[PDB]
Amino acid sequence: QKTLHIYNWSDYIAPDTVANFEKETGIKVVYDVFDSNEVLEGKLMAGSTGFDLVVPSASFLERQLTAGVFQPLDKSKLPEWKNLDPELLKLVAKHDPDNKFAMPYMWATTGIGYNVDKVKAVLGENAPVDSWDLILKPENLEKLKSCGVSFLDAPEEVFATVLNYLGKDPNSTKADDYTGPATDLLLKLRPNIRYFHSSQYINDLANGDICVAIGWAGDVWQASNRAKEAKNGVNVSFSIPKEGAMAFFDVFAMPADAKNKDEAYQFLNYLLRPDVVAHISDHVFYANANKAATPLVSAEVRENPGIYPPADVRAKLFTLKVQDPKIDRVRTRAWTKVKSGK
Ligand SMILES: COCCOC[C@H](C)N
Ligand SMILES: [Cl-]
Repeated sequence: QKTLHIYNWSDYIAPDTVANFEKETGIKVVYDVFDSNEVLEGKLMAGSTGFDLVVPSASFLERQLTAGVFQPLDKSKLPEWKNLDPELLKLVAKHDPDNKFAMPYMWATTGIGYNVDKVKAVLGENAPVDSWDLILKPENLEKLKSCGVSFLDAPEEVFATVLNYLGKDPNSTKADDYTGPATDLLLKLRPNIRYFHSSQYINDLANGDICVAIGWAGDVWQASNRAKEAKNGVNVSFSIPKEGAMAFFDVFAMPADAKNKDEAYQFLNYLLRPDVVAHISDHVFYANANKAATPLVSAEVRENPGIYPPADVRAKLFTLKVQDPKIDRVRTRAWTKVKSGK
């Protein structure tokens, strides 16, 4: 009687997905969650994770492959692979050549989640919720402090967002861009930021405890739905700002030392079933990478342009690149200064 150990992002599966898989297959699943690519990457680089499946963002998987931490997926054990969208596979192949190691799961953008009524109360009806100006102009963030501001604890995404806002290459390789203008701006914003955290902002948005967050799209749409279901009067929305935003692709991968590989393939093939992954998207408010599943996704999710954005929005999205030791050094040092004080 076998087990399967899965490590996924929090708030990233439907409530019954695992139970349904267990009932079908007789496999027992141990399911654990993270909210940080850095936490997962540290575990993968430090030794064995004790997991059979993990879910990095593809930009992080790109560098993890060169450490040999994953094993290549045997496509013969993944007959439902045919359901994946060829255009999304090509994009993920920029990180995972020939799609050898990674199964695309969900994708979205890093944008602005906000309480509609509170932001308009503070910055007026014409609050610039369509722009990173809302939170990256110090004068706006000084006012939004009154109702609470969170940033993601995600250094690579935050710096790339700030760099793009400043008109630099989002993946600048100029150290001075990080130590100079990006740091200078973030240090002006810091006094007005309540916390840096990549998951507490969901319930804090939903409950009205913060009014603006840098957030991942589906997380914010979940906060909006939780508030609606609580009938608490809180109106949360999400914006892909006009200056552009980072897109990401989260992907399942199999550690090279996975104990229960056959069971891991069974779960991957299960997630590739159109009705399974559409049901997930319906609950987590993220676009999946399964073309066959799209018609089965609820209209509420499929028709939301902050989840399944149209081509003209997609054209303004950017993706992360791998950096060298120097940039990693200067960026991480700068991030520690920005978060200083807790
Ligand atoms: C169906 O294509 C999805 C595209 O994702 C966004 C990229 C950055 N253009
Ligand atoms: Cl529907």
